[PDB]
Amino acid sequence: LTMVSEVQPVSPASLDAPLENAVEIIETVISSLHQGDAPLVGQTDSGKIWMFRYGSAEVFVQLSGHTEEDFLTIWSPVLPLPVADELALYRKLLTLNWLTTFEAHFAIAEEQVQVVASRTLGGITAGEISRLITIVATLADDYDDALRAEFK
Amino acid sequence: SLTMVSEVQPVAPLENAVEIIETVISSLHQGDAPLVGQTDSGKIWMFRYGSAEVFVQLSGHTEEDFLTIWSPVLPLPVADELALYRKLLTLNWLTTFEAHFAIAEEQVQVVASRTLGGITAGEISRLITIVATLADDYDDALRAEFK
Repeated sequence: LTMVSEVQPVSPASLDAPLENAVEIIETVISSLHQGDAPLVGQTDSGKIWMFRYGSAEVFVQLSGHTEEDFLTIWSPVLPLPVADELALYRKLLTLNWLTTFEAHFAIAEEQVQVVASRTLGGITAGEISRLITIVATLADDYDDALRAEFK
Repeated sequence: SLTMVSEVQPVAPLENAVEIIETVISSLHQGDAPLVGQTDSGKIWMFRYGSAEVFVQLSGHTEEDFLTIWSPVLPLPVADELALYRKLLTLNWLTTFEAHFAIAEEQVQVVASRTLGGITAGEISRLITIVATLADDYDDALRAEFK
């Protein structure tokens, strides 16, 4: 009497894709990266958004949707303005913006200096999502204190 | 430091990296043929887009290596540096996309830099276009307002 233990040993895996599943990825990434209160989550007219703490900084992650034309934006305010010597500040931020900040960079918004990285979702991978959130967070944690000590 | 300078011949996103960049640059460039060369920090490319000269660099072929796309848009010094730097750091907020403004070698640069991990042909074409069009748009605008 013939027997077949596994009628279907393997099968085409229905694989979660990084584009359609950027959410679950952002979540497991923040789950391990955060060093603070349970991260918060909300909805903006521009999409889903997460808030967490890394070191001394507050980091924001926003996913406006799951199509290639959509954006993944990560930022963290590092220094409140104005400041006594804005020229010496702005020139430093812009000099640092040369390779040193990698995929992220310094900018000005909402009366504050922000560390930010923004990109389209086309061709995005889990490794890249993990990398961008980490870069913005580590840069933000390293420079918020250094910048205050020097311009306050 | 430049070397092996030559012109781009119009011919696995990590293996065809060089062929991909050259294909993108060939379709994008205007005017003289795009150039290619060796640098001690990696392989480099040079082409014209509008009024700007755009540069590209591939420092290697591994996942941790870099792709840097940049272009000079305004020579420094300038009269109102405070007003300029403020404007640049303000456009740096979302408006410049994956790219952004910086300062390097006494000149204002438009640049986008990233790691090769997970990179696709599509992203390479987009980053280069983004820097190229941002540079062509602002070098004139910035010269007018500050030079």
